[PDB]
Amino acid sequence: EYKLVMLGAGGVGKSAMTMQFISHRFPEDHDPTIEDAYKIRIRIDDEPANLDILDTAGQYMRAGEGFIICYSITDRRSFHEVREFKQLIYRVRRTDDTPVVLVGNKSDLKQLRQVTKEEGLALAREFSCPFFETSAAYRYYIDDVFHALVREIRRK
Ligand SMILES: Nc1nc2c(ncn2[C@@H]2O[C@H](COP(=O)(O)OP(=O)(O)O)[C@@H](O)[C@H]2O)c(=O)[nH]1
Ligand SMILES: [Mg+2]
Repeated sequence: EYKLVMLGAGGVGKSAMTMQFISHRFPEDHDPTIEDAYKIRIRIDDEPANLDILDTAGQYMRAGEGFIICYSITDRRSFHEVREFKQLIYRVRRTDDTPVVLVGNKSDLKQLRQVTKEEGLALAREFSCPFFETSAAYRYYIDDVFHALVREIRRK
């Protein structure tokens, strides 16, 4: 039983992601102030588990064992902001190497990318971190992210 925290600028898809993950549903635009927390049972490689995800609105962060930091490939400011999210996990859980998974959401808005995939991969080498592009819109790559976060909780 593992508690994970989604971190990210407003509007990048933390919510659409968490909900595509937990119940295979996209919310087109969801009350943005609602920081939800969603307990679910899943099965990871199988060795199967329970995760309590805090979906943040961009202090249950003392107790958080894992972070998904999220940006939108369409929004460089969101991406630069992953670096403030970074030094928050550190001021808080307190080292240089918490379990962390870096994600660029909205990969489906490819005509509108302001952020390259090698940029994301290079921020991920900073954290030493797995890195993913997802589209929550189309549930693309969404399981992989949460399952990799789980494998860094347990590899640490
Ligand atoms: N095209 C597209 N839109 C998305 C995706 N994920 C989220 N959105 C849209 O982006 C907005 C914010 O989603 P949301 O999950 O609520 O962002 P949050 O503020 O991080 O929690 C809404 O207008 C969503 O429909 C995506 O993968 N693709
Ligand atoms: Mg939200």
